[PDB]
Amino acid sequence: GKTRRAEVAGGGFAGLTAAIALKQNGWDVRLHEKSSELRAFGAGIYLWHNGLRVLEGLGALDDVLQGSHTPPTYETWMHNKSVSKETFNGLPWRIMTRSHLHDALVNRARALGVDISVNSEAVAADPVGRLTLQTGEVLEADLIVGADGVGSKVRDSIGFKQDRWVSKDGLIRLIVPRMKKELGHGEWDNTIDMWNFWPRVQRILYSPCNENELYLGLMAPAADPRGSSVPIDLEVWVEMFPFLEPCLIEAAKLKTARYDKYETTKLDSWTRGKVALVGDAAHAMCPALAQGAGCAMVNAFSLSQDLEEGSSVEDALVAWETRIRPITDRCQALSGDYAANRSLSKGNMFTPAALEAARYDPLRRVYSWPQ
Amino acid sequence: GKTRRAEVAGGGFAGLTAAIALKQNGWDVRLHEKSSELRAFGAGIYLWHNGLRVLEGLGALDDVLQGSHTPPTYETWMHNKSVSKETFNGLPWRIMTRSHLHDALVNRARALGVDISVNSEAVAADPVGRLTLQTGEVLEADLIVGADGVGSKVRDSIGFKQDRWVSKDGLIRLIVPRMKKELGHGEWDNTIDMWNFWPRVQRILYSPCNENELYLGLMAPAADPRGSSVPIDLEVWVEMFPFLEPCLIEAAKLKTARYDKYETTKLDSWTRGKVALVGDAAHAMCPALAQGAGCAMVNAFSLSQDLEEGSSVEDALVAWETRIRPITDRCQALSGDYAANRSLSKGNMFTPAALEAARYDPLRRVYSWPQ
Amino acid sequence: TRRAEVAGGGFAGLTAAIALKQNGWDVRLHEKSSELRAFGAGIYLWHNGLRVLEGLGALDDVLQGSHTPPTYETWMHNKSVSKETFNGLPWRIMTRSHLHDALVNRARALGVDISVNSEAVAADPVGRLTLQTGEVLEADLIVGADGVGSKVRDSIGFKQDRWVSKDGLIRLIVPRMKKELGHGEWDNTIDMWNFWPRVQRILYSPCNENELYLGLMAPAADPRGSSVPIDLEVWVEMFPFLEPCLIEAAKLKTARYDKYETTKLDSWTRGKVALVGDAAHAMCPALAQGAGCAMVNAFSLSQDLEEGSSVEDALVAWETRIRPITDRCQALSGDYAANRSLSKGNMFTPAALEAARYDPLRRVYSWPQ
Amino acid sequence: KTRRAEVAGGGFAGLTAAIALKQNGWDVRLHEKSSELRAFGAGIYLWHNGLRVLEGLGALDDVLQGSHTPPTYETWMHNKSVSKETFNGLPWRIMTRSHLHDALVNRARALGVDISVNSEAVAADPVGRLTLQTGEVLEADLIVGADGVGSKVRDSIGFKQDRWVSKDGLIRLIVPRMKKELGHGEWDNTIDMWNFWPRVQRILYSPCNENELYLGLMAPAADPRGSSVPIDLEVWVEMFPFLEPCLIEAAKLKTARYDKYETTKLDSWTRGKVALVGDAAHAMCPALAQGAGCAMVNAFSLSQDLEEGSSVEDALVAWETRIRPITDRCQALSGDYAANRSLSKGNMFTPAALEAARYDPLRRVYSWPQ
Ligand SMILES: Cc1cc2nc3c(=O)[nH]c(=O)nc-3n(C[C@H](O)[C@H](O)[C@H](O)COP(=O)(O)OP(=O)(O)OC[C@H]3O[C@@H](n4cnc5c(N)ncnc54)[C@H](O)[C@@H]3O)c2cc1C
Ligand SMILES: Cc1cc2nc3c(=O)[nH]c(=O)nc-3n(C[C@H](O)[C@H](O)[C@H](O)COP(=O)(O)OP(=O)(O)OC[C@H]3O[C@@H](n4cnc5c(N)ncnc54)[C@H](O)[C@@H]3O)c2cc1C
Ligand SMILES: Cc1cc2nc3c(=O)[nH]c(=O)nc-3n(C[C@H](O)[C@H](O)[C@H](O)COP(=O)(O)OP(=O)(O)OC[C@H]3O[C@@H](n4cnc5c(N)ncnc54)[C@H](O)[C@@H]3O)c2cc1C
Ligand SMILES: Cc1cc2nc3c(=O)[nH]c(=O)nc-3n(C[C@H](O)[C@H](O)[C@H](O)COP(=O)(O)OP(=O)(O)OC[C@H]3O[C@@H](n4cnc5c(N)ncnc54)[C@H](O)[C@@H]3O)c2cc1C
Repeated sequence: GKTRRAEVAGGGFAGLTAAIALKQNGWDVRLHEKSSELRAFGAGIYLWHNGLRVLEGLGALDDVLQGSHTPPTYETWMHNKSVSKETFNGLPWRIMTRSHLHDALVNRARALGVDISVNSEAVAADPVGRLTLQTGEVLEADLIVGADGVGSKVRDSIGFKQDRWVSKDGLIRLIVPRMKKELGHGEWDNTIDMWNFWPRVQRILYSPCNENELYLGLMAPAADPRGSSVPIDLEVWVEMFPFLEPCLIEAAKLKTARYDKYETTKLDSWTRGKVALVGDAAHAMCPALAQGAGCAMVNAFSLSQDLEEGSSVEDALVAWETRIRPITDRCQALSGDYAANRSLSKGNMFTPAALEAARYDPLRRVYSWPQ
Repeated sequence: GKTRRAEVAGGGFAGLTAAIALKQNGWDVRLHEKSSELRAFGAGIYLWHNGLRVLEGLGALDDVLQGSHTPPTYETWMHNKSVSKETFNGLPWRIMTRSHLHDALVNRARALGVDISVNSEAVAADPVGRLTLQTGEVLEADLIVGADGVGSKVRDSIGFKQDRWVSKDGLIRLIVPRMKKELGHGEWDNTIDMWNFWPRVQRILYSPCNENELYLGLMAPAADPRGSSVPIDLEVWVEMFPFLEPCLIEAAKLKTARYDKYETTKLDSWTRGKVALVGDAAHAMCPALAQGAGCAMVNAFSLSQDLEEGSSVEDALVAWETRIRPITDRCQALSGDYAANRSLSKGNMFTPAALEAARYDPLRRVYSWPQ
Repeated sequence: TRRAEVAGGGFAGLTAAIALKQNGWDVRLHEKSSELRAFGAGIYLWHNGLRVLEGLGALDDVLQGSHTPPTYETWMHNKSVSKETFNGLPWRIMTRSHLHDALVNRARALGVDISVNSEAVAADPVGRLTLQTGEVLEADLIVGADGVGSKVRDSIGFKQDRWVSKDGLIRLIVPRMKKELGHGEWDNTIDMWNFWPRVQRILYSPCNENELYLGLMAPAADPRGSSVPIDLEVWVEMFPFLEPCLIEAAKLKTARYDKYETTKLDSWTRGKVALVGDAAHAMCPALAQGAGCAMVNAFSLSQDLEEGSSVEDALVAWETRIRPITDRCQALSGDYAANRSLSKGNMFTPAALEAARYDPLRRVYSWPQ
Repeated sequence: KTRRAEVAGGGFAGLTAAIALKQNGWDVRLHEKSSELRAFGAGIYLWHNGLRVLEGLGALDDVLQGSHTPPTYETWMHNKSVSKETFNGLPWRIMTRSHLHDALVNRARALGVDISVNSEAVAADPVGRLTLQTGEVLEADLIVGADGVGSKVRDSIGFKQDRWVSKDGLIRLIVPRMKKELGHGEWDNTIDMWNFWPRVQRILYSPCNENELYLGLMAPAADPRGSSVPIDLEVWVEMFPFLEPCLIEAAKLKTARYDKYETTKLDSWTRGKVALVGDAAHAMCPALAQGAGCAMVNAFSLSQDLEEGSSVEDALVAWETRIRPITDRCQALSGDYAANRSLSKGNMFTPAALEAARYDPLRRVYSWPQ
C-alpha cells in the first residue's frame, strides 16, 4: 500500500530491461535469477537504433556506447569476394560483448534499487499474481514477468499454446583479441560476414566490439565433426579463413567454447491475467536480423509504458501485446525466412522490410531512419 | 494575461528553432522575417547528432530524415588521392538541401500556431522588452530573440561588444542533379572533400543530399578571376575535377549562383535584459566543423529550456548563456583554427575535440557517442 | 636436291615445311581437308613459339594484330587469386586463323607446294607416302604432322598411349565489347574458375582490339553448360560481368563442344619417317604449349637435318635432343589438368615455364624465373 | 689482311663496338681512361632494342640472369596512380649498371679483346691514328670515339656540335629492396613518383632484382636540402614516407653524387676512319631511357656496315645515314619530354616514344607494334 509490486523471473536482457523500466516508474521490483551469478552468455551482440533507444529510455545508453563499436560498414563476403557493403542510410547500430551490455544493465538495475536475488529459480506462476520458487516459497505481486528464456518455466507452468522449434545446425561464438596489426592490410574494423559453400560449408561472422575485443561466430554443420568441434579445430578454420589466422590461433586457446543450436518459439498469446511473457520466453527467433534481444528489450520497455495508463494490470497487458507484438511477429518471420534460405549470403539483404524492427523508436512510438 | 509573449526577429534556422521550442512550451510567439518569403539560402547543409537531437526535440526529426542522406563515409582527397575515410564511431550525421531543412522547420512552426510575419524587419530592440519594426511599429514582449543573422540589427541597435571578421576568400554553393550513373565507377554516395593546391588552389566539397540532389561547394581564391566567377567557368573546374564533369556541366547552367565570403563574430555577452541573441547574430563561425547552424539550433533550443525554470526572464537568460556558450566558444575557436591552417586538407581531422559540439545531446544535457 | 613430303597442314606441318624449304629442301605438303584452315578459335604462344616464328621469318606478321595482356590473372569464385607476368618472358594471344594465315603466307612466299584435299593414308620408313588417290610418293624425308589421328603414325604402327576425356569445352571468337564491359581490367587474360554453385569456367583471352577468345568449360554430364549453341542463361548466371560478350557468343550457330585428347609415343621416328606435333605428343592444354612444342619440334627437326648425317641418323639425334622438353611439359600439364592446379593461381612456376623459356634458335633456356 | 680497330672508351658504347668488331674478326684494342673498368650511375633500363644488341653480342643470358622486368611501369602524381603501362608485350629490363657492365667486360675478355686501363686517347686523326697520354701514336683501319660526352677523339678533330649542361640534376643510388619493410603495395613495379607540391621532388623507383633497388632522387639544384649529398633523409622521407626503409639505407651512402644532365648533338658522326658512338655523338635527356640503348644499337650497327666490302670511309658514311635518324628522333622527343615534364602525366610511352625501343638491330626492322 499503495506501491505496485512486480516479480521478475529471469536476469537476462529482457528481465533486466523490464526491472529497470518498472522501477523507474515507481514499481517495487524484485528480480530472480536462477543461476548463481548475474551473467550473459553468447560472447558478443549487435544492437540497432531500436535497442539503443531502449537503452536511452533506461538511462544506460552512454554506459553502453563507451567501450562498444560501430563499424564503418557491414560487409558481406562469398568465397572471399566482397558482394556488398551496407551502412543502413545512417541508422544507428552498435556491436559489443554481451558482458559489456549485461554489466551496464546490472549496474543500472542495482543503482535504481531493484531487489536482486540469484540462485532463485521460478518454477511456477499463477495468473492471479503468484510466483513460486524452487525453494517452495510463494510470492504474491501485482505483476509477474516471465523473462526466463526460451525454456521459460513461467510460461510452461501455465501452459501457453506454442510452436517451438530447434535447429539442426549451430555455431561457436567467442571473444578474442583484435590482433589488428597482425591482420595486416584490410578493412578490419568492418563487420564482415564471410560465407562459404565450397569446398565446405563454413562461415565466420567477424564482429569488432572495440579496440581490444573481437567477436567471432564460427558456423559449420552439426554433422561436420571438425568444424563443429570445441575447442576449435584450428586447421579447418585457418584453411578456409587464412587471413584470420592470428585471431583463430587465439580462439583455439579457449577450452570452454561451446557449439550451440538455434531455437525459436512463437506463442498464440503473451499474457494471462497478471503474467506477461517477454523476450525469448515469448518470441525466440532466428538471429539473421540480429533483433532477438532488440525486440526483447523493446517489448519489455513497452510493457512498462502500457502499465502507466491507469488501467488494471490485466487490461494493460492485453493492450501491450496488441500494440507491440506485430513488429516482433514480422521480424521473427522474416528472420526465419532469411535463415531458411541463407539469404544473407547474397549480401544487400538489410532492406527496408528487414530493418523494420530496427527503425522502430520505442520512446516516441514511431518509425525513424527511413530506408 | 499570464501568457508569456516572445517576439523573434529572424526567420532562419535559429529563429524558427526558437519559435518552435517556445511555442511548444506555451509561449505566445510571433516571428518576423525581413525578406518577402520564408526561405533559406546556401544550397546544402550538414547536421550532426546535436542538431538532429534538436530536431527530435522540435518534433521535426522524421520530416527531415525522410528525403535527406547519410553518406557511407566522409572521405578527404588531396590532389585526387584519398587520404582519409571517417565514419565518426557511429555518431549520427546527415546532409540535406537547406530548403529541405528550412521547409520542415517552417511547416512545424506554422502547424504549432506560431504567428508568422514576412516583410517584417526589426530595426531596434530594447532590453526592457521592446522590438521596433522598420514600419515604426513598436512591439512589447516578455522576451525578445535576436535571431536576425550575422548583420543583426537587434544586436547592433543595442550595442554589444564584438569581435567581427570577414574573409578575403569565399565559395560558390550549388544544388545540381546527382548524375550518379554518368559519374561511372566510384563511391559517389560518399562525402568527398577534394582539395588541391597544385596546379591551382581549387577545392570542391562533394555532398550528396539524397537520390536526386547533389550539394557542391566550389572554393577558389577571390583573386582568381576564373575560379571565383559566377555562373561558373566550366573549363577551370572540369580541368581540375574531370571526374565531376557531368555534374559541373549542370552547375554551369545555374545563372543565379553566387560567390560568398565567410564572416564570423564573437560577443562578450549574448543577453541584455529581456533580449537574447541566438545563432549567427551571436556566434557566426568558420564552417570547417559544419556546426554553425548546429550550434545555433542547440542554443535556441537550450534557451527555451532555461526559460522553464520559474526564473525571471532576465535571470533565465543569464543562466542560459552561462550553461551553453562554452560549447559554442570552443567549437568556434577550433573551427577557426582549422580554417586558418587548412587543417581539413590533411584528412582524419574529426578528432574527439573536433566532434565535441556534435557529441552534445541538448535533450539530456550530456555528451554522447564517445570518440 | 633433298625432297620432303609433309602430311598435314596444321601448325606443325606448316612449320616443318617452311623450315625445310628455307634450308633448300624441295617440300610438298598435303592437307586432308578441302581448305587450309585452323580450328579452335584462339591460341597462346610463348617465347619458345615466338622464337620459332622469328626463325621462320613470320614473327612480325604475327605480332601485328595480336595481343600481350598486361597480366595473366586467375579468379576463383570471382575473387582474384593471382596475377602473373612471368618475369618479362614474352607471350602473345591471337586468333588461330591469324597465326595460321601468317604461316600459310610464308610457306607460299617460299614456294612450298601445298595440295589441299590430299590425304596421307599410309607411309613407309624407306621413304614412301601413299595418298588417297593411290599415288605413292617417294622422298628423302616423310613428316607425319597429321594430328592426333595420324595415319602416317598408325599405318606404320607406333606403340602409343592414346587417351580421350569425357569432358571438354567450347571455344569461340566474339567481339571485345570492351566499352560494354565497363569498369575492370578487360585487357587481361582472366582464367575464371568456379566449382560452386556449379562447375563452370571461362578462360577470357583478348586477341586484339576487336576479337576476344573465350573458352567455356563445363562437364559433359552438364546438359546446359555443355550445350552448343550456348545456353546463354547458364553462362550469364555465373559470369554476369561478361553478358555483352556472351550475348554475342550465343549467336554462333556452329559452336562445338570439343573433347580433350592426348597421346604419348615410345618413339617419334621410324627410318625416314618423323612424327611431329599432335601426331606424336598431344597434351593437356593447361600450360598452353601444345602448338608451342609442336613448332619447336618441327623447327628443330630441320636443324638436325643440317648436320651432314643420313636422314635416318639425323632423326634419331633430333628426338634424343628435343623430346625431354616436350615429355616433361606434357607430364606437368597433365598433372595440372588432373588436379585442377590452375584454379589455385601462381602456377606458372619455373618448372611450368620450362618449355616456354627454351629458345630453339640458340638452343638455350632464356628468361630465367 | 687482319683489319685493326682502336676503341677509345670502356663504357657501354665502347665495349659493344669492341665485342661486335671482334666477333667479325677485327683485331681490337680498347682504351679506358680511368684506372679500372667500372660503370657509374647506379642502375639502368634496357628495352627490346638493347636486349637484341646483347643477343647479337652473345651476352643476353648473362644479363637476363640477375636482372628484372616489373609487372608494370607505373606513374604517380602526388601519390595518385595516373597510369600503368606494359607496352603491348615489348620486352624491357632493369638492372644495376655494374651488372650490365660486367657482362660486357666478361664477353670482351672471352673473345680476346685487348683492354688497357689508365689509357686515355687525347687526340685522333681521320687518316687512322690515335694518340694516347703516353704520347704513343697508334695506327688503325678504324678508330672508334666511344669516349663519352666529353670525347677528346671528337674535340681533337673538331666536330660542329651543340653541347648543353643543365642546372638541375639528380642523385642515383642502389639500395636494398627492403621489400618486407615496405609492406602492402606493388613493390616490384617501376614507379615514377612525381610531385610539384609542397615541393618539387621526384623519385624514380626501379627494382633491379630480389636484392637491389635503383633509386633516382630528383630535386632542383637551387633546393639545398633535396639536392644535398649524402641525402637529407628528412626531406625525402617527408614526401615519400612509404619509402622510408629504403631511404634510411640510402642515407648511409656517403659517396652519393648530384649529377647534372648533359646533351650533345653533332652535325656529323664520322670523319675519315673515325666514328663517334654513344654519348660522344648523341648524349640525350633520359626521359625515354634510351641513351645507352641508342649507343649500343649504333655501336652494333657500325660493325654491320663494316661487313659490306666497302672502304672503312664509305662504310662509316653509310652507317650514319642508315642509323642516325632513329637516334635523332629519340633524342628530340626525349628532350621535349624533359622540357615539358611530360612523364608526369603518365601514358607517355606512345608508339612514337617507343620507336627506338621497337627497333631490332639484328634484322633491321621494327618489331613489337604499338
Ligand atoms: C546465435 C545467436 C546470435 C544472436 N545475436 C543477436 C544479436 O546480435 N542481437 C540481438 O539483439 N539478439 C541476438 N540474439 C538473440 C538474443 O540472444 C536473445 O533474444 C536474448 O538473449 C533473449 O534474452 P532474454 O532475457 O529473453 O533471455 P536470456 O538471455 O536467455 O535470459 C534469461 C535469463 O534467464 C534466467 N533463467 C532461466 N530460467 C530461469 C528460471 N526458471 N528462474 C529464474 N531465472 C531463470 C537465465 O538463466 C538468464 O539469466 C542472438 C541469438 C543467438 C542464438
Ligand atoms: C559556407 C558555409 C557553409 C556552412 N555549412 C554549414 C553546415 O554544413 N552545417 C551547419 O550547421 N552550419 C553551416 N554553416 C553555418 C550556417 O549557415 C549558419 O550558422 C546558420 O544559417 C545561422 O542561422 P541563423 O538563423 O542564425 O542565421 P540566418 O540563417 O542568416 O537567418 C536569419 C534569418 O534572418 C532574417 N533577417 C535578417 N535581418 C532581419 C531583420 N532585421 N529583421 C527580421 N529578420 C531579419 C534573415 O533574412 C533570415 O531569414 C555554414 C556557413 C557557411 C558560410
Ligand atoms: C582446348 C585446347 C586449347 C589449346 N590451347 C593452346 C594454346 O593456347 N597454345 C598452344 O601452343 N597450343 C594449344 N593447344 C594445343 C594445340 O592446339 C595443338 O598442339 C596443335 O594445334 C597441334 O598442331 P598440329 O599441326 O600437330 O596438329 P593439327 O592442328 O591437328 O593439324 C594437322 C592438320 O592435319 C591435317 N590432316 C589430318 N589428317 C591428315 C592426313 N591423314 N593427311 C593429310 N593431312 C591430315 C589436319 O586436317 C590439319 O589440317 C590447345 C589444345 C586444346 C585442345
Ligand atoms: C640520369 C640518367 C639516367 C639514364 N638512364 C638510362 C637508362 O635507363 N637506359 C639507357 O639506355 N640509358 C640511360 N641513360 C643514358 C646512358 O647513361 C648513356 O647514354 C650511356 O652510359 C652512354 O655510354 P657511352 O659508352 O657512350 O659513354 P660513357 O658511359 O660516358 O663511357 C665512356 C667510357 O669513357 C671513358 N673515357 C672517357 N674519356 C676517355 C678518353 N679520353 N680516352 C679513353 N677513355 C675515355 C669513360 O671513362 C668511360 O669508361 C641515362 C643517363 C642519365 C644521365
